[PDB]
Amino acid sequence: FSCNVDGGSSIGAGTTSVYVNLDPVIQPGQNLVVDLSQHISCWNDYGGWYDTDHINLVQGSAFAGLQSYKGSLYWNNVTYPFPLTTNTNVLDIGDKTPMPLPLKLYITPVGVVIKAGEVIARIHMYKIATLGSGNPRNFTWNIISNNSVVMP
Ligand SMILES: CC(=O)N[C@@H]1[C@@H](O[C@@H]2O[C@H](CO)[C@H](O)[C@H](O)[C@H]2O)[C@@H](O)[C@@H](CO)O[C@@H]1O
Repeated sequence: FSCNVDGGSSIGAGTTSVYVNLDPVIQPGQNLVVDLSQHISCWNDYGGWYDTDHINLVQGSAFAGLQSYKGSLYWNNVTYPFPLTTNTNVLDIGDKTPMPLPLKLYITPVGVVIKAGEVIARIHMYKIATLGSGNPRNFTWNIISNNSVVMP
């Protein structure tokens, strides 16, 4: 199983930083959206559903540093409160075609709300396949804004 970020080189496990551009001004009660489906893609390394990969997001994925913030996480058509207090539903990947991860993060903050370059969220993703032991792998996506976000 492989992933990549903005068409970079392939990733088998571990922590990767994911840089997003955000709206530089937000208002109280307004909701900030981070669409990760534009950035991260994954695929089956053999194709044909021969050794199918099963991926989900993991309990304990949270805001970093922004722990008082409210949020939601959209994953594979379902909305979960964020931070994740349970694992998400499983996405099956069997083709050698990069599939955008169907993942969005909704943030309600509660001056500068997000600093450029600071980790905003740490999202734990788990993979296991079908044959042998399934060769389980853990990925952490460190979500980071290219610009500060301010609220009047
Ligand atoms: C047996 C092995 O290590 N194979 C490598 C591939 O990994 C596997 O891929 C399948 C389908 O994605 C499944 O996830 C297995 O659990 C996993 O072992 C893959 O890493 C490729 C990359 O070119 O190299 C070997 O084929």
